[PDB]
Amino acid sequence: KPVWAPHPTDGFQVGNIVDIGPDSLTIEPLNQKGKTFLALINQVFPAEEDSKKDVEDNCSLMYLNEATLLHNIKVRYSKDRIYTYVANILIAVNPYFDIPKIYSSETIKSYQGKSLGTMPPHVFAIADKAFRDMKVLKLSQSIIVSGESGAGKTENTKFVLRYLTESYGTGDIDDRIVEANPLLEAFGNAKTVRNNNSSRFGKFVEIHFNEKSSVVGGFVSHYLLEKSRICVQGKEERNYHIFYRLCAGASEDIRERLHLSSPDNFRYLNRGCTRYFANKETDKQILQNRKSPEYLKAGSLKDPLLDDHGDFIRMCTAMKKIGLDDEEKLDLFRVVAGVLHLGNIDFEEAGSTSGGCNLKNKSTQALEYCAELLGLDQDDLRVSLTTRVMLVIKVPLKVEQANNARDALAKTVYSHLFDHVVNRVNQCFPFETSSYFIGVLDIAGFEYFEHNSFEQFCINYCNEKLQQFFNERILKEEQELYQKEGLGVNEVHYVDNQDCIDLIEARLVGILDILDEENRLPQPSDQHFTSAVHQKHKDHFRLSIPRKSKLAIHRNIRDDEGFIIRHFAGAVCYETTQFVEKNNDALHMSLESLICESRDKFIRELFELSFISVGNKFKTQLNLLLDKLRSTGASFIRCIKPNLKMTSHHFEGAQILSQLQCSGMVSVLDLMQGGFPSRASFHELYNMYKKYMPDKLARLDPRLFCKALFKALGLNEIDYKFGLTKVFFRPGKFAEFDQIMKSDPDHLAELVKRVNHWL
Ligand SMILES: Nc1ncnc2c1ncn2[C@@H]1O[C@H](COP(=O)(O)OP(=O)(O)O)[C@@H](O)[C@H]1O
Ligand code: VO4
Ligand SMILES: [Mg+2]
Repeated sequence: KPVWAPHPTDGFQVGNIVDIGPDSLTIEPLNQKGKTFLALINQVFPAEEDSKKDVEDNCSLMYLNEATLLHNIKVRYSKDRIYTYVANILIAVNPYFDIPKIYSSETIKSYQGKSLGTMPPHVFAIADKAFRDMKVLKLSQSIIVSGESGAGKTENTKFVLRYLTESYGTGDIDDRIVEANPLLEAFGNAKTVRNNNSSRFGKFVEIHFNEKSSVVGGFVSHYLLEKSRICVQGKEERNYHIFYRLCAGASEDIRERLHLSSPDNFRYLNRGCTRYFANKETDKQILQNRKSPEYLKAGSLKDPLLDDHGDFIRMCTAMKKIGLDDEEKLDLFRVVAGVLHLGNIDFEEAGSTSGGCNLKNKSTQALEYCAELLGLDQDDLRVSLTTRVMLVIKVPLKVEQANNARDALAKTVYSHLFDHVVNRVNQCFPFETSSYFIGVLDIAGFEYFEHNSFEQFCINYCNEKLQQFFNERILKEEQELYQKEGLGVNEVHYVDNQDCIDLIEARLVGILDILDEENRLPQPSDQHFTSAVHQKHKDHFRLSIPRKSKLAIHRNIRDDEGFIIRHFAGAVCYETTQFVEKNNDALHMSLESLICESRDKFIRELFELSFISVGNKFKTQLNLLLDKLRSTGASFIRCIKPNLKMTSHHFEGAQILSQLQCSGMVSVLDLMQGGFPSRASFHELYNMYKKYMPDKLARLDPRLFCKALFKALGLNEIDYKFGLTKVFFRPGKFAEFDQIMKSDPDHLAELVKRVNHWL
């Protein structure tokens, strides 16, 4: 009988064991009567007998191992079924094209009120299950969407919000919650090499409900907008979409008023890719004077979803749908164009004269446009960017320092604009009180590149905490409940990642605190910071020096120029240059005073050793989020990126297997095969049917009424198990378990009626 054996790029391959030896197996790959190869015994797995079949729940497999899990998800993917369960946890493999109709209004309605198992695996079923648990358990809910960059977290987050608003919404508040997202994507999403539409901030979106489970409003929390991208990008990346939507789609009147032109004309865009997303037809809708030479030569960027011209139109519709007037819209655009012009203010050395620098003569217009759009005096701005009062005098800044002042001001203005946008979105659906919420979490996903800096460190830190919460809720607490209730479920061990979080966040000697301490030294040094990190974490399993990397490009990074963190999702080598200055969130007073005293009302509203730790601010925000998550029932969607090329129909087995392992899903499948995802207490069950019980039943102890109710309901006893205080149901029995929990008086009387008859 055929088995699964290792394969370097497919993960596993199918063959037959043809001989066995001391500590190995000899495998003959299917249809290769010649060749054999050797495999360790613990690396060969039994395979499903039918290789073309799939099951909707991986718990239903004959053999439950990492190789069968991989293959089952693959067979489904090959048939455009991107969703599969492991009990009540959803696995979602990015298709990288739009599969027709699977998100239609019709499909939405078909999922309404259905139990897990009675419809195909779908994100819609996860959302419905959260709404039902909310209602029945009287308990706010959270849906955690996880995965690496480009796995599909954001698309799925939008499917959940759409499902919930369409299904349980009022029937104009809905739409508003949905249209908020494309609006925030404009300001906080950008092309990176992993994702054409990468989220460069984390979000938690809360749909709030009253006592009768009707939507009363929403609330969007936002976490750590990436700042450095505002000013510079790698050549295959872009700044936030809004810059290119505006350049591509603005009317000529708007382009004139804001002095826009093709993206190559702005420093804050032109180190990056200056090409638009467009297809053959949308290209023709963009005026020639918006196109860069790079665009004219190389043509447009292709994407199934993004279209800068078409996305500008949609973003303006979305603004009008949530209630921004044309004045608010133009204000947003003006500040955006002001940031652009700000970045064109360039500096040349003037050491022999002032000892500092002057503006380059060519930057004259930029200074003018910037000052006009930001309502500042040209001279005030000139002076704030080229000089600074210090300790007493007023000293001329060097060229490098003026650049930093220019960029720090640009980062803060744009950051405050983004903050204003998110707040404006919460204003479009406020509420004074609510009973529960369903929150959906969508973070920036695990990412690494040839060069990794502070941005990737913060982002991967946030993925680390999330994975830990999954471990806590699913692998730890679940096993603690089985034990506490005496179920004798075989313990499953796993590698935990709390040590990685400690390395980062522990008091005084965590990376975040060591970095903070560096910012407060007289001579802050990235090198000094990094040495201290290595020194205080000797032999720590999650830390290494860069030269131990598996990649050659890292071989020449000195010990004090970076470190490797061994994240749950994999080793990442960070280069520490700029960590110190990137960790400071504080804007110097001169620049703050400059922008707070703008002539423009709107800009004033943006703003209502100086050092504010970005790292510890972020930590504090995430711990509060986690406290909120712990106070809820949690559902999990694990997104999987099938390949490194953004193509459809290219399942990379080894890449996918690696993510199934790192996400803990192989461990979960192991625990679940003999676990009990559904349960409720004997007493609460009894107490709920009590008032409908004739005396013959009421007299039974709670436990024995349950046995009667289950036996009357045709329920087989392989399918459940009585613990100390709770009864537990196995995977595949969600429908049967939901019928038992149904609290509808007609339903309760009907089941009691069935028990009476059964006696
Ligand atoms: N279910 C899906 N259907 C169609 N396209 C998808 C789906 N999920 C992801 N994609 C594509 O993959 C890209 C990346 O998805 P996204 O949700 O932005 O990833 P993440 O947020 O996890 O980094 C999307 O912009 C879209 O093109
Ligand atoms: O590419 V992502 O939206 O995980 O940041
Ligand atoms: Mg996203």
